[PDB]
Amino acid sequence: EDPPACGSIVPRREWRALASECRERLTRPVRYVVVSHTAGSHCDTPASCAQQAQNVQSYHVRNLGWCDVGYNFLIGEDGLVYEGRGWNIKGAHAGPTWNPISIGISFMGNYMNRVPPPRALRAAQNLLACGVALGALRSNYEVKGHRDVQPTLSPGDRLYEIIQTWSHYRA
Amino acid sequence: EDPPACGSIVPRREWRALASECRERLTRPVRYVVVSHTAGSHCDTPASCAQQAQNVQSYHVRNLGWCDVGYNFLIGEDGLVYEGRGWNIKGAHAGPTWNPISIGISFMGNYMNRVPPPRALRAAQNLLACGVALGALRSNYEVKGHRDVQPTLSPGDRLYEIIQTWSHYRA
Amino acid sequence: EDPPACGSIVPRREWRALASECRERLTRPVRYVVVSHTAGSHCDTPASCAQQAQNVQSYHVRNLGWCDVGYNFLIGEDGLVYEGRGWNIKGAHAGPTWNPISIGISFMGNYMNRVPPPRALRAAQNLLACGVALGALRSNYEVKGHRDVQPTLSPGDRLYEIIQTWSHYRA
Amino acid sequence: EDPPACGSIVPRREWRALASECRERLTRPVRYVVVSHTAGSHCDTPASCAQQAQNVQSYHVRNLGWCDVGYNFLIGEDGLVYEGRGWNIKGAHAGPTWNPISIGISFMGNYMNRVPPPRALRAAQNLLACGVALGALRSNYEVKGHRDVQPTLSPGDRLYEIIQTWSHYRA
Ligand SMILES: CCCCCCCCCCCCCC(=O)O
Repeated sequence: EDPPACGSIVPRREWRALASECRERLTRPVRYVVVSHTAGSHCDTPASCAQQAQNVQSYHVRNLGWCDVGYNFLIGEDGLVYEGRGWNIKGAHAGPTWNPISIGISFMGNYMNRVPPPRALRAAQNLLACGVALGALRSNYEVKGHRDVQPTLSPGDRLYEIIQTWSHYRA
Repeated sequence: EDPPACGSIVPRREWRALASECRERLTRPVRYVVVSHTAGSHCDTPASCAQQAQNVQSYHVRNLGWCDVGYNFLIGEDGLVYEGRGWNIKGAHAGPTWNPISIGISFMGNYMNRVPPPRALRAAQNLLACGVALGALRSNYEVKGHRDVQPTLSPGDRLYEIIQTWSHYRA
Repeated sequence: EDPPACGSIVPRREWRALASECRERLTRPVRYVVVSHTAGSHCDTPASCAQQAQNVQSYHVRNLGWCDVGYNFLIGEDGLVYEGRGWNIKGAHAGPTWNPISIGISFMGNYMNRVPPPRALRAAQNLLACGVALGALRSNYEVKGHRDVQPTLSPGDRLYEIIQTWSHYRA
Repeated sequence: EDPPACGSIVPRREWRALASECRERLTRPVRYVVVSHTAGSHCDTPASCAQQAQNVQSYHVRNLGWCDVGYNFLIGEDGLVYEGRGWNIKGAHAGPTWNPISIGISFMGNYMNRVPPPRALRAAQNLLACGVALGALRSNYEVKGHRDVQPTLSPGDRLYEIIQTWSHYRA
C-alpha cells in the first residue's frame, strides 16, 4: 500500500461527529462516485459547516437510525471536505444496488436554484483525485448524479448540470 | 478545468487580485519552503480571507512597489491556500539569499500568542505535497521558519514551535 | 407468460466468469447487432472456449479495467454461445454511438484468413433468432460489421465477407 | 532554446486532406500519447504516404461519417509525419476515456510482424519531443500502446515491443 498526504479533509472529530457504529466495508478500489445534495440549509464558514455536518449526521443516526451519517463525505460551501464514513466503509446514500459499489459525496444544501462556489467544486474534484491517489477509487472511475441511480431531484438541477461536465462523468 | 485540483488552491482572480508583473522564474526542483506569518489581521471565513489576501497584496504593490504579493502562497484561518506568486514565480519574502531557492508560504495573521487552526495547518501540509507531485518542490524539501533565515519574529512563537515538529523541518 | 426458451447459451457462472460491475442498461428491443472478433486464439471445445472466454474477460477486466468483458455475447468454434453482458446491459465493443443501441457479439478467433466453422455461424444466427423471440432484438434488427462503425479489421475479412451476405446485414 | 525549434510535418493541405469538421479541443499540456497502427498497407515514399493518409481519412470520413480522420498525427515509412487532427483537437482513436486526454499517433502499416524502419521511429520520437517543446505535451507525458487502453492487437506486436522500451512509456 501507498498513502500520502493526498488532499485535505476535516476529520470526524473536528466536526464533533457522534461515533460511528458502521462495519460493512467497501471493496477497494471503488468504481463509482455518486453525487447528491443534502437539500438542507447551506453554510459558508468553518464554524457554520461543521455544525451542519453535525446536523445531517444527527438526522441520519437519530431519526433514520443509521449507523452513521450516510454520506462517505460531505462538502461545504466553505471550501472544505468533511469526512463521513470515509473511503473504506459502505454508506447509505443511494439505495441497495449502489451503496455497496460506490462512494457518495453530498454537497451540503439545496442546488435546485443555486450553484456551489468554485471552491466547493474544487474540494470535491480534489477529494476524488486523492481517492485515486490512495487507491480507494479506480483511475477509470465514473461519477453519477444521485438522480441517475435513484428517483430523485438530488443533486439539484443547478449542480447536476454542473457535474455533467466532469471528466469522469458517465451516465 | 482541468484537472483543477490539487491542493485546491484559491486562484488569483477569486480573491480579486491585481494582476502580476513579476517575471523572474524559480529554477527547479525547489529545495526549501519558508514559513512566515503576515503579522496582519487574521481571518476565519473565506470572505474575510479573500479580503485579507487582497489587503496584503495591495500593501505590497502600492506601498512597497513590488511586482506582486511577495509570497508564493498564503494560508487563511479559513482553511484554504491562496495563490500568490504560485509555484514558478520567484517570491519576495525571505530576502536575497532565500528568495530564489525556496517557496514562501505565509499564514495570514500574527502567531506570536496563538496558533493557526488545524485546517490552516492541514492545507499548508497538503499544498506542500501537492507541489512535490508537480516537480515544484523536491521530494525531500526542507521547511524553514522565517526567523531561521532572516531577523524577524515571523512566523510567531506559537506557529514556529508547531513548525519545528513537522517531518520536513530543518533548523 | 408463454414459453419459447432459446438459451443453448453457456451462462456466465459456467465459464467461470468474474462478476460484472456493469450497470448501464440497453433498452429493449435493440435495433442493431455489431459483429466483431476477438482477433485472439479460437477454441473448438466447451473446455477451451470456457477458458478463452475467461481470458478475453481477463483482458477487458484486469488489464483494461472494465466492468466486465465488453461483448454481450461471445461465440465459439465449439458451436456454443457464451454469455457476456447479455441482452440487457450495454456492452463496450463498438464505441459511444453504437454501444448504447446495439448488441455486440464477438467470434472467438481471428478470421482475417479463415472462415468460422458452420456451427459457430449457426450458433450466432440462432443466437439472433433467440433474441428476436425474446423481444430482445427487433424482428427487423440490422447486422453491422465492426469495421463498418469503427476503424478496425474486425471481424476479420473472411467472416466480414460472410456477414455481408446475411439477411439482416445493413451496409 | 529558441521559440520554435521543432519538427517537420507534412500539413493537411499537402497530403490533400478533406477539410476537418471537428471542433472539440484538447487541453494542453496533454499528458498521454497512445500509439496505434492503421493495420492496413504501408507506404514508403512521400507520394504513396500522402496517398495513404488520404485513404485512411476517406474511410474515417466517408464510410464512418466522422468529422475528420481519427488520428492526431500519422507516421509514414517515408519517415515523414502527416498532420492529422494535430495538437489541439480531440481525435478518435482510443475511445471515450482516452480520446479527450491524449494524442493518437498512428503508424501507417501493419506491424504485427514487421517493424517500422528507423526513420519512421525517428520521426515519431521527434514529433513527441516537438510536442513537449511547444507545450502541447506535458514534459513528463506517458506513452501507451493502443492495446494498453483498448482491446485490439494494435499497434502490432513488433511495434508494441518497441514503444515499451521508450523513455516515456508507462504501462
Ligand atoms: C493519481 C491521482 C490522480 C491525479 C489527478 C490530478 C489532480 C492534480 C494533482 C496532481 C498534479 C497534476 C498537475 C496538473 O494537472 O496541473
